[PDB]
Amino acid sequence: SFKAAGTSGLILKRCSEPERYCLARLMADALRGCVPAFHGVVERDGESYLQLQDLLDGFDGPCVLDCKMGVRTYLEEELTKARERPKLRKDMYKKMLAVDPEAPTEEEHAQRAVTKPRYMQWREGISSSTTLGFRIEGIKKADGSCSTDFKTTRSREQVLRVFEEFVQGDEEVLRRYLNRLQQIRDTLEVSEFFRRHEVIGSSLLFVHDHCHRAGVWLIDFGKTTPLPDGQILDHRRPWEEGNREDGYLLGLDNLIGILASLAER
Ligand SMILES: O=P(O)(O)O[C@H]1[C@H](O)[C@@H](OP(=O)(O)O)[C@H](OP(=O)(O)O)[C@@H](OP(=O)(O)O)[C@H]1O
Ligand SMILES: Nc1ncnc2c1ncn2[C@@H]1O[C@H](COP(=O)(O)OP(=O)(O)O)[C@@H](O)[C@H]1O
Ligand SMILES: [Mn+2]
Repeated sequence: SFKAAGTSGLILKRCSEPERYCLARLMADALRGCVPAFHGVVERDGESYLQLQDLLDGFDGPCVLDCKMGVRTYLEEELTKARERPKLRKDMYKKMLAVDPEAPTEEEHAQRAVTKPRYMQWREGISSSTTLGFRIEGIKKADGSCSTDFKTTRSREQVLRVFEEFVQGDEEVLRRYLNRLQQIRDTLEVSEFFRRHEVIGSSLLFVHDHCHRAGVWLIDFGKTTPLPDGQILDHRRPWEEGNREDGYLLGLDNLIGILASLAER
């Protein structure tokens, strides 16, 4: 979804309505500093783009880790959609045989295809999302090396070992990350945006360099949606269809915990 901007320090992202609505709101919220600066929409190839701060500007050869936050990674309306009018996905099927050949049902196999919520619930359960409320999605590196090979990274200790490898023994980065996550947690807990929105499919982006510069920002507000009038979430309690709960803060709590653990090793 990304394209280079004509201005130093910025990046363009393909405009989507929910995300655009979210960024505008966030620029006036307690979370303003916890997300990339949003500077408006622009037109390029007859196409609209979010004009964003490039979070990597300011770092020297940045290392990047994307952590998808939440116990739930799809909207409830996708559950409704799958029950009234399912669109079978043959792609979402072939991976399941790869990760776990006994995972698809006898019927899914005959279909060679799976619904969206089903595929997503299974991803949640073989990774750490269901149990810890986040998961690692990818790492991008200063050495050029990228990896998304984290589909079965699930246990507390597997997660810890990915971060241990990502920070490469830099106590100052790790310290800075933890200070940033504590301050983000504090912000989320008083944010008016956060208590009025179900935050699904967003990530915390960790960015550090060999100069010990470290930052974290929330990104990807494409599936982040306002709750019905005057309704709010606690972002910790289990999701049950109907309640719209995302377990975002369960995730954050556990992530902080794992980092604090790592720092004491
Ligand atoms: O990560 P894998 O296991 O491949 O599954 C992907 C991701 O969950 C996507 O989220 P993200 O883009 O954050 O990676 C999701 O996009 P949505 O944001 O549209 O839910 C895709 O759904 P489809 O777009 O329906 O394929 C789904 O196929
Ligand atoms: N504002 C930003 N500045 C620099 N890099 C970004 C920024 N936002 C996202 N990225 C990079 O691009 C990746 C995907 O961003 P994301 O918002 O999840 O887009 P999408 O849902 O279209 O994949 C991130 O994991 C990160 O590596
Ligand atoms: Mn994404």
